[PDB]
Amino acid sequence: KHLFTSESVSEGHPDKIADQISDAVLDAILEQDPKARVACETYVKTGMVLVGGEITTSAWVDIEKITRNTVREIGYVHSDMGFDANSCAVLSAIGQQDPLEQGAGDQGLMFGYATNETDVLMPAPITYAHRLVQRQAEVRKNGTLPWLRPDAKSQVTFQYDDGKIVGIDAVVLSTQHSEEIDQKSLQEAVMEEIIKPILPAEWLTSATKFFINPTGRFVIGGPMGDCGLTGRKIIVDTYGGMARHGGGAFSGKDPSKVDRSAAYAARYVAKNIVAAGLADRCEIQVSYAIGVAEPTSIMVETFGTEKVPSEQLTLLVREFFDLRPYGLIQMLDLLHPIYKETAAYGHFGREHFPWEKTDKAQLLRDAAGLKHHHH
Amino acid sequence: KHLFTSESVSEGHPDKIADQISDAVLDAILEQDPKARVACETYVKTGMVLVGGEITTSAWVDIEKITRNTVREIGYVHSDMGFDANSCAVLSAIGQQDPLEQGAGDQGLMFGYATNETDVLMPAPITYAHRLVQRQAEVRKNGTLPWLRPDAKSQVTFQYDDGKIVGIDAVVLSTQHSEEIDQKSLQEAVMEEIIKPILPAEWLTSATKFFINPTGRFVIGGPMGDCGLTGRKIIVDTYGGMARHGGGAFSGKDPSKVDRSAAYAARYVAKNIVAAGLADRCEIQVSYAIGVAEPTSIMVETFGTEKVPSEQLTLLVREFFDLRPYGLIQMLDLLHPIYKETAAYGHFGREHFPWEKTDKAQLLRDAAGLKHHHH
Amino acid sequence: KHLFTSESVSEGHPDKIADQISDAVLDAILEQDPKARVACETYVKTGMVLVGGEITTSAWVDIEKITRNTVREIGYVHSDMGFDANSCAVLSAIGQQDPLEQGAGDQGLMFGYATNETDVLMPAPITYAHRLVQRQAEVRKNGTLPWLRPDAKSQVTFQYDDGKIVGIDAVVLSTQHSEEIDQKSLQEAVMEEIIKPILPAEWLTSATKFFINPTGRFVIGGPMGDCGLTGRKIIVDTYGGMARHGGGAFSGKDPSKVDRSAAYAARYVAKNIVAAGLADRCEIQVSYAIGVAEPTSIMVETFGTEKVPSEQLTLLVREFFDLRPYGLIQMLDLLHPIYKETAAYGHFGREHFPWEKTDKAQLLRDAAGLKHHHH
Amino acid sequence: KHLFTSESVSEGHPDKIADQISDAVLDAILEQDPKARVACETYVKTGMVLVGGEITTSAWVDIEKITRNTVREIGYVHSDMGFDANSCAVLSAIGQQDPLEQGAGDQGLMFGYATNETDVLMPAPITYAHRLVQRQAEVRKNGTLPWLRPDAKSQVTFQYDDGKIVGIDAVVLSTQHSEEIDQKSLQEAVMEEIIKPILPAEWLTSATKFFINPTGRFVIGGPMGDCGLTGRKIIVDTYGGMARHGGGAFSGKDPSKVDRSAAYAARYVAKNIVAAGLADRCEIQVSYAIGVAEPTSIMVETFGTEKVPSEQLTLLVREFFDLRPYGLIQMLDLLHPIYKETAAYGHFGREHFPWEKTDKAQLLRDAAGLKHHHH
Ligand SMILES: Nc1ncnc2c1ncn2[C@@H]1O[C@H](COP(=O)(O)OP(=O)(O)NP(=O)(O)O)[C@@H](O)[C@H]1O
Ligand SMILES: Nc1ncnc2c1ncn2[C@@H]1O[C@H](COP(=O)(O)OP(=O)(O)NP(=O)(O)O)[C@@H](O)[C@H]1O
Ligand SMILES: Nc1ncnc2c1ncn2[C@@H]1O[C@H](COP(=O)(O)OP(=O)(O)NP(=O)(O)O)[C@@H](O)[C@H]1O
Ligand SMILES: Nc1ncnc2c1ncn2[C@@H]1O[C@H](COP(=O)(O)OP(=O)(O)NP(=O)(O)O)[C@@H](O)[C@H]1O
Ligand SMILES: [K+]
Ligand SMILES: [K+]
Ligand SMILES: [K+]
Ligand SMILES: [K+]
Ligand SMILES: [Mg+2]
Ligand SMILES: [Mg+2]
Ligand SMILES: [Mg+2]
Ligand SMILES: [Mg+2]
Ligand SMILES: [Mg+2]
Ligand SMILES: [Mg+2]
Ligand SMILES: [Mg+2]
Ligand SMILES: [Mg+2]
Repeated sequence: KHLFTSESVSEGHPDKIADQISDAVLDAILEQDPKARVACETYVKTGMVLVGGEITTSAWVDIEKITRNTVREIGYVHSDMGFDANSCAVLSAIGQQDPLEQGAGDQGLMFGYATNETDVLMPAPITYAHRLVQRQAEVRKNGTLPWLRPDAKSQVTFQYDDGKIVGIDAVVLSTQHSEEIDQKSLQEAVMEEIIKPILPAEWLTSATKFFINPTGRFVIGGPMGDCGLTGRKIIVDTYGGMARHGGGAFSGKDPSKVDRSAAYAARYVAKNIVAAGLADRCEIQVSYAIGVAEPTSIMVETFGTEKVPSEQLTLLVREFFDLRPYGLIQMLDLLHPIYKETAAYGHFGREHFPWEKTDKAQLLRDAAGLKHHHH
Repeated sequence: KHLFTSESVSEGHPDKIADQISDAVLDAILEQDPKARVACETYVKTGMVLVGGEITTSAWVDIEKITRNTVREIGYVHSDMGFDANSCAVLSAIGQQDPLEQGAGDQGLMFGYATNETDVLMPAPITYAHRLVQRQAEVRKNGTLPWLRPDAKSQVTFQYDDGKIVGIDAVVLSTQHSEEIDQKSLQEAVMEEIIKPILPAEWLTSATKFFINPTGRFVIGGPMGDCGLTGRKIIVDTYGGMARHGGGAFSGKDPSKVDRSAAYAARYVAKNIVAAGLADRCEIQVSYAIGVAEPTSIMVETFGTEKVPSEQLTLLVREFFDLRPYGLIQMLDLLHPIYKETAAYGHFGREHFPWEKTDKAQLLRDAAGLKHHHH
Repeated sequence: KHLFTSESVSEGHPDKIADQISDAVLDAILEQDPKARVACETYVKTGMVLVGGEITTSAWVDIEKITRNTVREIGYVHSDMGFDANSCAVLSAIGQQDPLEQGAGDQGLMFGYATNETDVLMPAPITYAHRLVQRQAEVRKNGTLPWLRPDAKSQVTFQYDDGKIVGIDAVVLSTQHSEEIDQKSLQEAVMEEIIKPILPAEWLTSATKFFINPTGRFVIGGPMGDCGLTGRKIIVDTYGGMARHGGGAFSGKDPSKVDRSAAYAARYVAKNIVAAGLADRCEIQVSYAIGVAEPTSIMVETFGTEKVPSEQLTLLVREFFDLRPYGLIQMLDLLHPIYKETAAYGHFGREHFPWEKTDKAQLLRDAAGLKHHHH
Repeated sequence: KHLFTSESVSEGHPDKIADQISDAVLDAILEQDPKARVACETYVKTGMVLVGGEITTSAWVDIEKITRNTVREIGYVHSDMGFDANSCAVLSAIGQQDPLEQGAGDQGLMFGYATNETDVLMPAPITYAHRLVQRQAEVRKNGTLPWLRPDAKSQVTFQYDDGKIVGIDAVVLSTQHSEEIDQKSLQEAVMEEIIKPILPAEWLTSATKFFINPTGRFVIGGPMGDCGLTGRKIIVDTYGGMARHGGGAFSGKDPSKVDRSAAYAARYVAKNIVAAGLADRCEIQVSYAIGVAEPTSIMVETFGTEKVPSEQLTLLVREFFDLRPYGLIQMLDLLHPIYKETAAYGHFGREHFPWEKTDKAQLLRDAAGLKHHHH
C-alpha cells in the first residue's frame, strides 16, 4: 500500500516554452544540416527570450523568426496574457565556433525505464499527468474552452496496493485563463472537459481529492509569472519520478549528445525487454567518459520481476544493442528534425518516436530461450 | 552483481557557477531580510552573466558586486582562462514586484534518501564523486597544483555484489588547466594529489579503469566552453542518481519554495529513519498542491530493509515531522544565509547543515518499540 | 532670402524614450544623493529596455520600476501600440564602482546660443517644431484626440529675407495612431487641433506646404519601429541646427559632466548677452581638458550684431561668469532632480530652468557702459 | 581674433568601437546585397557588445564573428586592457523583418561644409584633431610605441585673427597605455612621436599649452571605462563643430537613409562650390519629409565669401545636383562596402571617398560665368 505522485506542465509553462524554442532551433538546423552540432539554451522571462549556446553547422536559420513562431504557436499573442510573440524581445548569443568508434562528447549517466502497468509501457502517473495538460491545450486551441490561456500544470497521486494501481487519490489542475471566466465556471469546465474525459472513471471514487485552480484566479502567467529555462522539467520529460534520472537535459541538444541519445536508447532497451516478456519492469543505467566510445558502465535493474537470470539480461543487452555514441544514432535513426514534438508532453510514451518501437522484443525473447514446452 | 555510476562537477563548471551566483544573491538578501521571497535564475556564457527572476524583499543588494565576487572566489580572473570576474558583463533582470497553515507556493514532488553504506548515510558513488572535485578545487586553491583551473568533472563507477560495495570499477577525472603543464605530468599529478588521497585503496584494484583528461588538453572552459544555467545539476546536488528526483532545482530559491525546503525535509526524515535503525535504506516522496498546506502525498520506501512494518513507518513520519510548508522552515531553522555553501559539492552529506542532524533518531527508535528483551 | 529647417520629436519617439529613462534614473538618484556621479545610457527596441553605464552614489533606486513608470507616463501600455510598460523586458547593466578648482571630468567642446527672433531668445524653427510635438502629446493625453499614439515627429521650414522671418514654407507632422482613424480624418484633426493652434496664422500662406502623415498609416512605432538610444537627438535638444554643437549628449549625465553643465552655462551666457542688448544673436563656444578647471578656450560669436566691441564682450564673459566645472554647478544651482523635464521638448526655451534666467542682463549692460546721454 | 576648438577620438574610444561594429555589419551585408536596408545600432560596455536594429536583406552574415573581428582589429585582445575580442559577450537583437522618384525614408535635416583653409577643403581644427588620434593608432600598431593601448582622445584649439589661422593655442592628447610606462616617459614619447610630427611647427609657439594625459595614468579604458553607443560622435564624424549639424548619425545606416546619404551629398556640393572658386567657405542645409522625393528645403550659406550672387548659387545647386534620395545614391555610387573605413577618423577630408571628388568644380565655374576678360 503506497501513494505515488507525478506532475506535468503544458506547452505554455515558461520552462516548457524554453525547451520548445531550444528544440525548434535544433529542428530548423537539422532540416538543413542533419549532422549539425547544437547546444541551444533558452531563457525566458518578462518581455524577453534569450537564445544562446553553441552551434557547429552549415545551416542558415533566423533565430528570431523561429522563436516568435514557436511562442505564437504556444499561444502567447497579447500583453493581456503577460507575453506576446509579435512584440517581445528576442536576443541571440549563439557562438557558431570507423565513425562508430567516435568517443562520447561528454561524461555522464543516463537512465531508461519501462513498466507494463500501461499499454505504452510507461508509469501510469506521468502518463495521466501528461494527458491532462495535453487535454487542457487541445480544448484551449480547438475553441471548446476559448477562455483558457497557455500556462497550466497537472499533478496525479495514484494509490498502489503491493504494486497494483488501486485508483487515483488526488488530482491537481491549475490553468491560466482570461479575466472574464469566474472560478466556479472554470472548475466545472475543467472537471467536465479536461479531468473526466482523461482519467478512467474506475480510478475516481469518493476518496479522490480534486484541487482545481486551488489558489483561484490565474490570469498572468507564462514568462511574466515565472522565469523559464531549458532543461528545468527533466522529470516531466522522462518518467515523472517513478524511475531514476542522470541529470542531463534533452532539449536544444543534437543526437551526438549522449545526455539525449543514450537516454533515448536506454528507454528503447528497457521498453524492448518489457515488451519481450523478460521482465514486468526494467530500469537501465548507462554512463560514458568524454572521448571514450564504450560506456563506462551498463546496469540492468528488474526489481525482482525478471523472467530470466539478471546476468543473462546484461548479456542480451550487450549482444542486441550498440550503446556506443554513434551506434545510438544508427540504432534510432536520429538525424532528422523530430525534436520540437518531444519538447512538450513528454519524450516517452508516444509510440511514433523511434526509441518507442518494440522491433527487438521477439528477437530478445527468442535469444533468451523463452517458449512453451508441450508433453 | 551490478555496476552503478555517479558524477560530480567542481565549483568552476558553468552550471555550478550559475547555482553559486543564484545562492550568493539569496544569501545576501537573507542576511538583511530573512523572510525574503527569492527566485533567482542565473545564465552564464562567453563574457556574460545574466541574473534574473523575482524577489520580494526589503533588502538592498548590489547584484553586480555579488556576481563578480562569486566568480572571483571560484577563480575566473583572466581572459586566458576564458572568463574574468573583473571584466565580464553582468546584466540584471530581477523584478522586485496561524502561519503554519500557509499553503505551498507551488505544486510539485520531492524525494529524500538515506543509506547506511557510508557514515554520512549517503550513497558511496555521489560521496566519492563530490570528494574528487572538492579535492581538485582544494589542491588548485592551496597552490599544491597551481596550474589547475576552475572547471572540472568527476565520475565514479562502483561495483556492487548483491548490494554490497565490492570496489571501484572506473574513475573519470577531467580538469581544466593552464597551457604550461603537459598531459603526462597532469595525469600523474591528478592520480597522486586528487584520486589516490580520496578513494579508499581497498576499492582500487587491477580491474579499476582510470580516464584522466581522456581528451587531453582542457585549457578553455567555464562559460567560454559551455553555457551554464541554475538548476542544471540537480542529480549532482542530491544523490547522484541512486535515489529518485522530483525535478525541482534548489539554488536561488528561498526556504518558502517546497522544491528546496521539502527536499531538505525529506532528506532529514530519511536520514533519521536510517540513523534510528528502522531501515538500512529509505526513500521519501512528498508532494504538494499550490495553496494547500498538507502534502497531497507522502510515500516511505524502504526496499525491503525496514525493521518495523511499513505502515507503522508512515505513521511515525506523520507523528514526528510537520511537512506543512512552514512546519518545514521551523523544523530546519532555514531563515539564515546558509545556501551559497550548498551550491557546490552537494546539498547532502555535509553534517553541519540543519537537514543532516540526526536529532530525531532515538525518538523514532523509542516510538517504534525497538529495544532488546532479556531472559 | 534663405529657407531654414528644424525638427522635433515627441516624448514617444524611441530616442526620446531613452533620453527620458536616462534622466528619470538621474532624477531618482539626485533626489537621494545630490552629488551622485551618473552616466546612464539607455537602449530601447522591440520588447526591451537596457539601462546601463556607471553610477557613484549612496542612493538606492529600483531601475526597473523607474523605467516602467517612465514608459507608462509616455503612454506605451499595450502590445497593440508595439510596446507595453507593464510587460516589456527591463535589463540593467549599471556598474556602481577649494572645490571650484576641481578639473573637468572629460575634454570636450560645448556651444550655447541666443537670438532675439523669439521672446524666449530661441530660434523660431526649433521653437515651433517643439510646440507642434508638445501639442500632439497634449491633445493625445487630454482626450481631445484619443486615437493618437505616443510616437510623432514635426519639421518646420521658415523663410527668411535677409535674416527676418517672412513666413513658414513647409510643415511636416507625422503621428502614430490607432487602427480605427482613417487618414483624411487624421489629417483634418492634426491641421485643426495641432498645426493651426500652434503656428501663427500670419506665417501660413498659399506658399505653405503641409505634409501630414505623408506615408499614411502609422500604427506601429515607438521601439517596435525604430531602436532608440540616449543622446541621439542632440540637435532637437538644443537649437534645431541654427547654432553649432560640440557633440555631447545631455540625458543620463549628472551636472559634473561638462557636456551638460557647460552647454547649460553657455546658453545662460548667450541668453544674458542678448537680453542685455549687447547683441541680437550670440553663440558661445567653450572647451575643457580632462583634469583642468579653466576652459582650454572661450569664443564669443555675435555675427556682426554686437553693440560693443567683440574683445570687450569676451572680457565681460570672463568677468561675470565662472566657467570652471564647479563654478558652473554653483552658477546654475544644478544639484536637484530637474532633468527628466528637459529630456523631451528641448533643454532650452522653457524659462523656469535655471540656465534660462536673465538675472545677469542689467549687470552686463551696466558693465558695458550702454546708457543714453542727453543734451 | 577668436579661439576655436575641435576634438577627435581614436578607433578604440567606446563610441567609435560601436560606430565601427555598426559599419562592419553594414559592409558585410552590402558585400552580398548592395540594396540591403540596414539600421544597425551597437551598444558596448564592460564585457559585452549588443548589436541591434533592423535589416532587410538576402545576405547571410555572422554578427558575432564580424563583431569579434572588428574589436580584435581595434586592438582589444586581453582582460588587462579592460576588453577582449575573443572572450567578451556578443548579443544580437536584429529584426530581419521611376526609381529616382522614391520618397525619403524619414524626415530630417542635414548639413555639408567646405572651406579653403586646408588643401582637403576641411576646417583645420577637426583635420589636425583626427590626424593626432590617427597617428596615436599608427605608432601603437606599428610597434613604434608598443605600450600604447587603443583608447585615446585629441583636442586642438586654433587661434584665428579675423578668420586667418594664427597658430595653435592648446593641444590635448589623452592616451590609454600599459602599466609599465611612467607618465614622464609617456609625455615625452607622445610629444616626439604623435604631436610634433603631425602639427606644423609654424603653429607651435611659446603661447602653445600642451595637456598630455593631464590626469596621468590611463590603463583601463575602452568599454570598461565608458559605455559606447553608435552615433555619439557625430561632430567628430563631420566638421568638429565648425559647421552646423542636423542630428543624424551615419554608422550602421545603408545609403537609402538620407541622414547619411544627404550629408555626404551636402559635403560633395559644398566642396565642389569651394573647389570651383565660387566661395571660400560654404555650408549647405537640406531637409526631407518621409515619403517625399524633393527636399523640403535647400539652403546655401557662403558667409559673405561668394564670388557670384547667392540666388545664382542656389540655382547652380538645383541645376547640377539631384538631391532626391535615389539621385544621391546614383550621384555618389554608394552601393558598395566602403563604410567601415568612414567609422573612425572622420567621414570627410579623405579624398578617395566618392563625396570628396571635385569632379563638378570646373562645370560649376563655367556655368557661373567665372573667366578672365582681356583688353
Ligand atoms: N576539452 C574538454 N575536455 C573535457 N571536458 C571538457 C572539455 N571542455 C569542456 N568540458 C567539460 O564538459 C562540461 C559539460 O557539462 P554539463 O553541464 O553536464 O553539459 P550539458 O551538455 O549542458 N548537460 P546538462 O547541463 O547536464 O544537461 C563543461 O562545462 C566542462 O566541465
Ligand atoms: N496564480 C497561480 N496559480 C497557480 N499556479 C500558478 C500561478 N501563477 C503561476 N503558476 C504556475 O506555477 C509555475 C511554476 O513552475 P516550476 O517551473 O516548476 O517552478 P520553479 O519554481 O522554477 N521550479 P523548477 O523549475 O521545477 O525547479 C508557473 O510557471 C505556472 O505554471
Ligand atoms: N583616466 C582617463 N584619463 C583620460 N581620459 C580618460 C580616462 N578614462 C577614460 N577616458 C576617456 O574619456 C572618454 C569619454 O568620451 P565621450 O564619449 O565623449 O564621453 P561621454 O561622456 O559619453 N559623452 P558623449 O558620448 O560625447 O556625449 C573615454 O571613453 C576615454 O577615451
Ligand atoms: N510609418 C511611419 N510613418 C512616418 N514616420 C514613421 C513611421 N514609422 C516610424 N516613423 C518615425 O520615424 C522615426 C525615426 O527617427 P530618428 O531617430 O531620427 O531615426 P534614425 O534613423 O535612428 N536617425 P538618428 O537617431 O536621427 O540618427 C521613428 O522612430 C518614428 O517617429
Ligand atoms: K523560475
Ligand atoms: K550547456
Ligand atoms: K535607430
Ligand atoms: K557613456
Ligand atoms: Mg521552473
Ligand atoms: Mg551532463
Ligand atoms: Mg549543463
Ligand atoms: Mg517545480
Ligand atoms: Mg534615431
Ligand atoms: Mg563627449
Ligand atoms: Mg560618449
Ligand atoms: Mg534622424
